[PDB]
Amino acid sequence: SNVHFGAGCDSCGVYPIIGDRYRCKDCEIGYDLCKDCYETSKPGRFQQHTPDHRLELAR
Ligand SMILES: [Zn+2]
Ligand SMILES: [Zn+2]
Repeated sequence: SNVHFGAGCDSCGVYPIIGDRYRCKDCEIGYDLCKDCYETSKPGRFQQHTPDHRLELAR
């Protein structure tokens, strides 16, 4: 299993993210989503992270 030690999902709060992790390119603090949240975010927006922000798979 792919376990992203150190990273939690800023939509649902799962920590660590297991499986795919999407990491915000624009976000300083940092902003991460799990696969389930990324394939539906949320209140998932606030702060520094706007819907204008793009995320990419963490590799
Ligand atoms: Zn999530
Ligand atoms: Zn962001």
